[PDB]
Amino acid sequence: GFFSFIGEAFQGAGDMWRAYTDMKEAGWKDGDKYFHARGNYDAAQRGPGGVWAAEKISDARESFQEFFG
Amino acid sequence: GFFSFIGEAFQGAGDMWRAYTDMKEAGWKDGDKYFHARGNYDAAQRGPGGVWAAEKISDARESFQEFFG
Amino acid sequence: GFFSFIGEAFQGAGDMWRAYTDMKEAGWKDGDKYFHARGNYDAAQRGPGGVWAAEKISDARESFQEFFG
Amino acid sequence: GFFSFIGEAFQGAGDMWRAYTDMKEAGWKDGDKYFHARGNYDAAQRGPGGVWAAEKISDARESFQEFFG
Amino acid sequence: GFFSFIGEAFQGAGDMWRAYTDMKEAGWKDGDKYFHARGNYDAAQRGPGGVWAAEKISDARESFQEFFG
Amino acid sequence: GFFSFIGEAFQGAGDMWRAYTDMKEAGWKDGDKYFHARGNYDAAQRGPGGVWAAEKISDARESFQEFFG
Amino acid sequence: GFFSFIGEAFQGAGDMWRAYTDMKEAGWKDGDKYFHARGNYDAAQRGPGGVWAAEKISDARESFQEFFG
Amino acid sequence: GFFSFIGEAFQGAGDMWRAYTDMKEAGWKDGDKYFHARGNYDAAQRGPGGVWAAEKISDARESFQEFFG
Amino acid sequence: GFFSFIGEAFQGAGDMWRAYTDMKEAGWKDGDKYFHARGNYDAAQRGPGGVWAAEKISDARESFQEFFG
Amino acid sequence: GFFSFIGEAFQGAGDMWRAYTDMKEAGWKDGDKYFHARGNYDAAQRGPGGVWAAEKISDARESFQEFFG
Amino acid sequence: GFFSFIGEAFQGAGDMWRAYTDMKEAGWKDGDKYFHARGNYDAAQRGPGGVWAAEKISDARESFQEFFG
Amino acid sequence: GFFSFIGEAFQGAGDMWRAYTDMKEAGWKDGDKYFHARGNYDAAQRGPGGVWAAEKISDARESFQEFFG
Amino acid sequence: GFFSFIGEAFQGAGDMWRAYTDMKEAGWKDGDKYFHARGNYDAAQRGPGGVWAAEKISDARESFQEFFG
Amino acid sequence: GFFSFIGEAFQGAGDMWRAYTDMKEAGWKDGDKYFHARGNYDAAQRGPGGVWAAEKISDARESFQEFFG
Amino acid sequence: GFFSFIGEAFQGAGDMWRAYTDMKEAGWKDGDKYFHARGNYDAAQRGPGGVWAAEKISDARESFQEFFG
Amino acid sequence: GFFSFIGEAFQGAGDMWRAYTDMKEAGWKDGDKYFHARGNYDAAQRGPGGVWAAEKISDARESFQEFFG
Amino acid sequence: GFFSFIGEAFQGAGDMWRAYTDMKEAGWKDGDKYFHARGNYDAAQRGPGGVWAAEKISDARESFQEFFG
Amino acid sequence: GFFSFIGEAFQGAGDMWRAYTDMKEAGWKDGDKYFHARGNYDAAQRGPGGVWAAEKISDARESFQEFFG
Repeated sequence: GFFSFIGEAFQGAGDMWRAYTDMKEAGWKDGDKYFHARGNYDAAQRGPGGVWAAEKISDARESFQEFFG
Repeated sequence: GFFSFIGEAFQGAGDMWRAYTDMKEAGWKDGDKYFHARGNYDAAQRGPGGVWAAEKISDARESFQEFFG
Repeated sequence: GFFSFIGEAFQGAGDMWRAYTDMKEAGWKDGDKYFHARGNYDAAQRGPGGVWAAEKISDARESFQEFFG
Repeated sequence: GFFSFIGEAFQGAGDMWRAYTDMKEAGWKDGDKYFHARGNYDAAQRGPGGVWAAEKISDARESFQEFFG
Repeated sequence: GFFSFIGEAFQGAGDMWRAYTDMKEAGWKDGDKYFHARGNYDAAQRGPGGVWAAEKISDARESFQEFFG
Repeated sequence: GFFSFIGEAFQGAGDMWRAYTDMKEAGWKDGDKYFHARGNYDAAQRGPGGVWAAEKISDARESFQEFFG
Repeated sequence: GFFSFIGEAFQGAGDMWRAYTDMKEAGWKDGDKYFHARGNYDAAQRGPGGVWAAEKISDARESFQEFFG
Repeated sequence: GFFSFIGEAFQGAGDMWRAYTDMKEAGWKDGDKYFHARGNYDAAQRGPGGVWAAEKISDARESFQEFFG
Repeated sequence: GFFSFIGEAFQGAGDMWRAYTDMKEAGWKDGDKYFHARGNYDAAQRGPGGVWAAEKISDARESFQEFFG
Repeated sequence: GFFSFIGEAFQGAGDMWRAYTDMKEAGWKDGDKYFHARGNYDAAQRGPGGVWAAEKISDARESFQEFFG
Repeated sequence: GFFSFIGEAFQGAGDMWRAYTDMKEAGWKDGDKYFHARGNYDAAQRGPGGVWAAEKISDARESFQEFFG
Repeated sequence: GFFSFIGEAFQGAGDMWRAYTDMKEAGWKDGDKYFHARGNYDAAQRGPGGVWAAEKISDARESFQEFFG
Repeated sequence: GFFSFIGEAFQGAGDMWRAYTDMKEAGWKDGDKYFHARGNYDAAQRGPGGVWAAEKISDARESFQEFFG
Repeated sequence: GFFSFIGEAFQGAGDMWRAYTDMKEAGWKDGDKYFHARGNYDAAQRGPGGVWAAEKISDARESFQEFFG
Repeated sequence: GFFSFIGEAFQGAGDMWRAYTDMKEAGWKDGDKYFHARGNYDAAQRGPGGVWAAEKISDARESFQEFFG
Repeated sequence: GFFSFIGEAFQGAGDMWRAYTDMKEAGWKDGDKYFHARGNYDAAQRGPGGVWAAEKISDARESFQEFFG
Repeated sequence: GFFSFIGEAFQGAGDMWRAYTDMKEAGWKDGDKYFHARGNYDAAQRGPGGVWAAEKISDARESFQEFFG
Repeated sequence: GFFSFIGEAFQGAGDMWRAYTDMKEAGWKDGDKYFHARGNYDAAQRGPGGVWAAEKISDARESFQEFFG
């Protein structure tokens, strides 16, 4: 099994990027969540990029190349 | 089993990047979560990049290359 | 089993990067979490980069190279 | 089993980078957590880099190279 | 078993980098945690670098090289 | 078993880098934790570097090299 | 740039399987060659086979098999 | 740049399997060659086989097999 | 740049399997070669086999097998 | 840059398996070569085998096997 | 840069397996060579085998095996 | 740069297995060579075997095995 | 190859009358050349003469004569 | 190879009359060359003469004569 | 190889009349060369003469004569 | 190899009349060369003469004569 | 190898008439060379003469004569 | 090897007429050389003469004669 959580350039309150497995006879309660923003500038940004998501990669040659300037 | 949590350039309150496994007869309670922002500048940023996520990578040659300037 | 938590350039209150395994007859309570920001500049930043996440990497040649200037 | 927690360039209150395993008949309580920021500059930053996360790396040749200028 | 906690360039209050294993009939209480910042400059920073996290590395040749200028 | 805690360039209050193992019939209480900063400059910094974390390294040749200038 | 010479189940006299390269200001003579056979039985024989000649073979998968039953 | 010479199950007299290179201001003579066979039985024989000649073979997987039953 | 000479199950007189290189101002002669066979039984024989000739072989996996039953 | 000479199950007279290099102002002669066989039984024989000739072999895995039953 | 000479199960007279290098202002002669066989039984024999010739072999894993049953 | 000479199960007269190097202003002669066999039984024999010739072998793991049952 | 370089009454910096033959895998560089001449009288002078270039001159009778005066 | 370098009444810096033969894997560099001439009289002078270049001159009778005066 | 370097009445700095043969894996450098001439009379002078370059001169009768005066 | 270096009435700094043969794995350097000439009379002078370059001169009769006066 | 270095009426600094043969794994350096000439009369002078360069001179009759006066 | 170094009427600093043969694993250095000449008359002078360079001179009759006066 493969579990991968990735996060970048974000504003959150709570409860994020959670993994629960192999459980029995459990129980849980979560809390209220409030987000309040006033007068904020130049926030929550990421620059250019690429995203690749896969299970198997086999015999990659001269690939997955990225160039900027 | 593979569990990978990654975080960069973020503003949070709580409860993030959590892994629970192999549990029995458990119980839990979480708390309220508040996020308040006023008058903030140049926040929560990441620059250019790339993301690769996979289980198996086999025989990679001259690849996964990144260039900036 | 492989568990990897990574964090960089962040502002948080609590409860982050948690791993719970192999448990029985347990119980727990968490606390409220507040985040308050006013008048803050040039915060929560990371520069250019790359992210690679995987389980197995086999026979990598002239790869996973990064260049800046 | 492999457990790896890494943190860099962050501002936190508490409860971070926690590992609990092989437990029975346990119980615990956590405390409230407050984060307050006013008038702060040039905070919570990391420069360019790369991140690699994996379980097995086999026969790596002329790879995982990083250059800056 | 392998447990590795690493921290650099951070401002915290408490409860960080904790490992609990092989426990029975235990119980514990944690305390409230407050973080307060006003008028602070050039704080919580790390320079360029790289991060590698893995379980096994086998036959690495001319790799994991980093250059700066 | 391998337990490794590393810390550099940080400002903390308490309760950090803790390892508890092989316990029975134990109990403990922790104290409140406060962090207060006003008017501080050029604090909590680390320069360029690299991080490698692993369990086994086998037959490394001309690798794990770092150069600065 | 290679020279391959393979011979099986032949009846010869001489002057066979020559590779001459990088000759300058040379000179020579080869004599005479007599072959005489009288009354021979069941000679110069080979069984079944598969013959392959090439310069470059890439990424072959589940191929070049021979079965005899 | 190599020279391979392979011979099996041959009846010869001489002057076979020569590799001459980098010769200058040379000179020579080879005599005469007589082959005479009378009344021979069951000579010069080889069984089944597979023959492969090449310069470069890359990333071969589950190939070049021979089965005899 | 190598020279390989392999011979099995041959009846010869002489002047075989020569590798001459880097010759200058040389000179020579080779005599005569007589082969005579009368009444021979069951000579010059080899069994089944697989023959491979090459210069470079890379990353071979589960290949070049021979089975005899 | 090497020279390999291998011989098995041969009936010869002489003048075989020569490697001459780096010769200057040389000179020579080789005599005559007589081969005579009468009434020989069951000579010059080899059993099954697999023959491989190469210069470079890299990262071979589970290969070059011979089975006889 | 080496010279390998291997011989098994041969009937010869002489003048075999020579390696001459770095010769200057040389000179020589080799006599005559007679081979005579009459009435010989069951000579010049070798059993099954696998033959390998190479210059460089790298990172071989679970290979070059011989089984006889 | 070495010279290896190996011989087993041969019937010879003489003039075998010579390694001459670094010769200057030399000169010589070799006589004649007679081989005579009449009525010999069951001579010049070797059993099964595996033959390997090389210059460099690196990082061999679980290989070059011989089994006889 | 015949090479006849002949020079009379000439002035140069360098790189004159060069003969390169039978070269391999060789590289070379020739620096820059300056020729400065000022205030010089009666330079680079050859008297009268005849010039002959040929390969084969057979049965020349009373020919190729130069009568001065 | 025949090389005849001949020079009379010449002025140079260097790099003249060079003959390179039978070279391999060789590299070389030739520095820069300066030739400065000022205020010089009666330089680089050769009297009268005839020039002959050939290879074969057979049965020359009363030829190739130079009568001065 | 025949090399005839001949020089008469010449002025130089260096690097003249060089013959290189039969070289391998060799590298070399030649420094820079300066030739400065000022205020000099009657330099680099050769009287009259004839020049002969050849290889074979057969049955020369009363030829190749130089009669001065 | 025949080498005839001949020099008459010449002025130099160095590096003249050099013959290199049969070299391996050798490297060398030649420093820089200066030739400064000022105020000099009657230098580098050779009287009259004839020049002969050849290899074979057969049955020369009353030839190759120089009659001065 | 025959080497004839001959020099008459010459002026130099050094590095003249050198013969290197049959060298291996050798390295060398030659320092810089200065040749300064001022105010000198009647230098580097050779009278009349003839020059002969050859290899084989057979049956010379009344030839190769120099009659002065 | 035959070496004939001959010198007449010459002026030098050093490094003249050197013959190196059959050397291995040797390294050497030659210092710098200065040649300064001022105010000198009648130097480096040789009278008339003939020059002969050869290898084989057979049946010379009344030849190679120099008649002065």
